[PDB]
Formats: sequence, structure tokens, C-alpha cells
Amino acid sequence: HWGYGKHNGPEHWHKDFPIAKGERQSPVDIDTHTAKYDPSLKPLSVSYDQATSLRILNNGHAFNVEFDDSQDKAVLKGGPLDGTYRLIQFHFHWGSLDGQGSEHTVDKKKYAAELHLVHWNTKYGDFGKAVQQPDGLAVLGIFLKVGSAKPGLQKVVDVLDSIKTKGKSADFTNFDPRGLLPESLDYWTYPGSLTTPPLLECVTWIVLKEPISVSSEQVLKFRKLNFNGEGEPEELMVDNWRPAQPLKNRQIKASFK
Ligand SMILES: [Zn+2]
Repeated sequence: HWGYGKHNGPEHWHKDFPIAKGERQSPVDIDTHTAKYDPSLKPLSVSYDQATSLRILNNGHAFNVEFDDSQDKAVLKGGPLDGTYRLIQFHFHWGSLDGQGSEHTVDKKKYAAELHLVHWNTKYGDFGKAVQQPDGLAVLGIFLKVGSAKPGLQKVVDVLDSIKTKGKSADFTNFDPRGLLPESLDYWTYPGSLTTPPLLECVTWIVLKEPISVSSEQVLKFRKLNFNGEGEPEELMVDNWRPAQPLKNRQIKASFK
């Protein structure tokens, strides 16, 4: 029912999902001057060498690249986190135009897209239990700007023709998510929420400062996807981003000076 249109978009979500107006909603604007450097924060540990990608799915709101999360194969630890978080999927948010698409903003700057690598806290046993907990998820967010191509993204781009419409999936084995990371792991962190319904307040957000560059041709392929199912009126999958929400009683911390 929910989506990104005039009639079912982010300004309507609160009617079915009242937590939409809650105290720890995401995304937010990152005001770089008021974020506090926190010397007690640790380097992030991204351990993706044994990652096992399985499948790519058009779910009607984005496409998800799904992983085997039945063992500790691709995990996030350190940084602001206690314990071990397993990678379950990644997906993107993007615009109809290069001047919009990201969910987080930086001093009100919107990027062309934003990658979310979604991980759940192994102490809760599965994703569905983790989303019911205030420290259940850790989401690594990475900005995309348009410039040079990202070679590690092209295998994703090239499979999108096979999953044009809602409900389509394709085999997507042997994909290495290390090829989507920038050089630096410097980050901001704050407590927040899922950015799609059910909007649960279960996320430790870790947003990298350094964007990756992708080509205009790469992002143009994202914008050829469809929100609709096969045989239905074509609606391009663009502008699948929630705008910045009120920060309320939260502090954004920086890992770097
Ligand atoms: Zn997302």
C-alpha cells in the first residue's frame, strides 16, 4: 500500500505507521559543524571476505541484494557497536535527477543516491527479532555522487534488466560488496530508524563521510527499473527516498576530527 507517490508517499505513512512521528526517526540532516568528534569511538571493522551473496530482488520499492546470514560470513563490528552484526542485504535510494536521491543529507546537501548495507545483531538470533530491539540493526550508509564509474557496481547494473518489475528475482551469487566501499571508513553515527515502513526505531546508523563515485550511465540504469509489476502501467522506480526527519533529542557523533 505505502510507496513514494503523492497519494501514498512519506507524508502519508504516519496514518498506518504512527511511529513515523516518533523520537528517533531516520534519515536526518547531518550538520557537520554541530556533530561532536568522539575520541572514544573505534575504527569500524568491516569483515566481508567470506560474504555469500545469493539473489537480487525487485521488491516494488528498491532492489535488494541478499546474502546468506545463517553464519558469521560478512559482519560489521567495532565503531559505535557492541557485539557482531551480520549482513542480510544491501539496497539503494536514488532520484529522478542527479541533484536528489539520498536520504541522509550533509549540511543540507543531497547526493544522487545512498547505499544501505543492512546488518542485524547476532544476539537476537534473526532479523525479525532484531528489529524489535533498540540496538537490533546496524546500517552502513554510503553516499553516491555522479562522476567516474564504480567498477565494483557494474555487475549489479548489468542484472537489472532481469528484475525490471516488482516481484522479479535473479540468481546473484559471488558478488563482493567490498567493491562498493570508499577508501576511508571515517563516519558519523546516531540512533535512528528504518527509513521505510514499519519505520521501527531499531537502527544504529553509521554514515561514511567519503562518497563513492558512479557514472551517469550506472545511475541511469537504476532509473529504468519499475515500481509496478509486469503487465501493469509502467511507473519508473525513481525518487524512492524519505526526506530528512527532525533530530529531536539526539547527538550525531563523528569518528574523525
Ligand atoms: Zn534503505
